[PDB]
Amino acid sequence: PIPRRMIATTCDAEQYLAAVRDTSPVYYQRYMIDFNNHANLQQATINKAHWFFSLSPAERRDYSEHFYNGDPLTFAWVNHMKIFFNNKGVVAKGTEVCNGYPAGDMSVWNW
Ligand SMILES: [Cl-]
Repeated sequence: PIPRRMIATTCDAEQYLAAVRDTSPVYYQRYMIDFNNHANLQQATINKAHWFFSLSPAERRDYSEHFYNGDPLTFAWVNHMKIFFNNKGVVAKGTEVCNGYPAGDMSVWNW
C-alpha cells in the first residue's frame, strides 16, 4: 500500500512534492489539478501529509494497515495521497533527490 521508500524517506512533505514537481512534472500537475478540485479538503490533506511525514519508518509501516481501512478523507477523496503513495516510479525519483529541496516550502501546494 505505502511504498518502502516512503516508509524510509527522511524528507518532509514539501521536499517530496518539490522533488516530484521536478522529476515527474506530469504527475505533479495532475495531482494539483485534483487537489484544486477538492478545495474543502486541501487543509485536511496537508495536515495528513505533515502527520505522516512525522512518523518513524516503523510507525509508517504500522500505518499501512490503518491507511488501507480508510478515514474520512479516503472515502471523500480517494486519491488525496496519490502523489505520495500510488506510483513506485514517481516515488523512487522523488525520494532519490528530495533531501536537496527546501524543507517547509508551502508554495509547492499552491500550484
Ligand atoms: Cl472538496
